[PDB]
Amino acid sequence: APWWKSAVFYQVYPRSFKDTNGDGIGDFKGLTEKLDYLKGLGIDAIWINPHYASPNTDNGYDISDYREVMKEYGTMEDFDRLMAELKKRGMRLMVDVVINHSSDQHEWFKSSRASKDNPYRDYYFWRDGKDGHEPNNYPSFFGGSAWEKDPVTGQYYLHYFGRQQPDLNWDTPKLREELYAMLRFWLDKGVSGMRFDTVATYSKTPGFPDLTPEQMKNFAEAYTQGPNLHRYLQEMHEKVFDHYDAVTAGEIFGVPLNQVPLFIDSRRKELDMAFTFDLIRYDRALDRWHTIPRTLADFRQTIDKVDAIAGEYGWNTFFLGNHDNPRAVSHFGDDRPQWREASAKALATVTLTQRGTPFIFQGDELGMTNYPFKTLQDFDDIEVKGFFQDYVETGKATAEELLTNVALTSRDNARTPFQWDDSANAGFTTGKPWLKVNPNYTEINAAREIGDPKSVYSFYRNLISIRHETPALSTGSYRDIDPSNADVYAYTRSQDGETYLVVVNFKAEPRSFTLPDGMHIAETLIESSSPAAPAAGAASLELQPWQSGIYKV
Ligand SMILES: [Ca+2]
Repeated sequence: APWWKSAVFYQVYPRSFKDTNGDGIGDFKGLTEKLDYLKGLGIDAIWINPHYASPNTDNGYDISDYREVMKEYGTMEDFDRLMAELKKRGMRLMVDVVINHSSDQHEWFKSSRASKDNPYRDYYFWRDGKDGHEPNNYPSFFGGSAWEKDPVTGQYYLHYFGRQQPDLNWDTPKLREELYAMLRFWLDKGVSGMRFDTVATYSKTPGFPDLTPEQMKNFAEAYTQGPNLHRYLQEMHEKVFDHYDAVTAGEIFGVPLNQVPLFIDSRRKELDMAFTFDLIRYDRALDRWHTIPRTLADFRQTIDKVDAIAGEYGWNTFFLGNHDNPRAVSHFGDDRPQWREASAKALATVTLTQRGTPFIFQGDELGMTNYPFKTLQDFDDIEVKGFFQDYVETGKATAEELLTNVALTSRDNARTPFQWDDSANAGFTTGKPWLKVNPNYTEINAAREIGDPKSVYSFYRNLISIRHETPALSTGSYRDIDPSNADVYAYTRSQDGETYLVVVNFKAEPRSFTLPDGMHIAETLIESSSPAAPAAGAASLELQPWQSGIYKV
């Protein structure tokens, strides 16, 4: 089995990880100086968010030069040094690949917009307006229409996201070749992995017809139904990945779960791993800034479906948080002071016992929570500016209604600076951080976590050790004991005769769990919030609030 199936990944959002020059923005030197921390945690590989030249209208995801490093993060030498220091520790690097769109400051686009006959014109999507308005009714994720009129030619260019993020035209052969040459440029450096940002929106619908009112409510799904999508992915694998030894993972956003196997089935030669969002958005409204209450039943049934989708030839990633979602403990657990540590450990047990490649987002091993936003001005996220444009200036909602709701969902919840210690600005920076540090850093910080064997960090470290020492916990089969149960999450991991039982109580009350008839406890690997391990040969468990545990049966 390939190294990535048993690897434990850590996601670094460099902007908010570690600053080393007091500009308030994290950088490469900051990450490099903190590799010993990540290695000590047990991390095998790191996925870093976009590190290329960018005007930062979407914090790295608007790339103006694919072959240069972002000025804020450092120089190419700093990148090479990061690579070298990762290799010295036997750690691998996964970089972010953003080729659904570029920055509008990219030289391709500057030339593209000059004229219709320009050699780079078809590097992007240019269209005439319709009936005195946009070419069609396409909305943008980041506000308003997905079409922006350029007075230079008088046509509209396409942007699923920010207006300064024009979509690249995958239908143009020379554009694809330029992207393939770009990928080689990073893979030649020894990059071990590539994460493909919104990989399913590469193919655009011919003719650009209007979206039906039904498609309007869920436009993200319509943008994933291009007819040439898998053709392009298969070609990219042929021209690039077939000649290297890097692992590929796709941010498969907007895609209906039934279409996922088309992306990750190894026989299809497209992608190796999938980032699905059925689980992480299982309690999010279609407008993306409201929360809809769910139960553990929904939680586990969603997981069960995603697992079945992987089948025998596909492979899933697993994560409870990233740079685009609220904090895991706040989202899936209970971040209240008396339950924060207990539930964070429970969620840790879940994360590192799933069938797939687990990804740990920075800060979650500390039990970092959502930020207490007080005003809309506390948000940096362009997406929130888009919500204000679409819902507040239109009179659909008040500023207070946006604030109250978006606080629970905003991407900025996960973008507050990593909390290293209790010094000024949690040891993230000596200057003023680009985004405010959570005031709870005095109680939640790496320095206190590391020195405490009962901390969230220590539990994370121990779990990573256990998963590494237990093959079944990674590539073993997955089976939910009772998908209808909304109190206690329980499942088994089995491989080569060895069967392991995971039991996680999601209630803040005592609960009792009964093993399947014929199953008995043979050994207790680890437990959180447990006063006593079960006796050898037990057929049931008495669980404390938010108690998690791994058992061999
Ligand atoms: Ca800096």
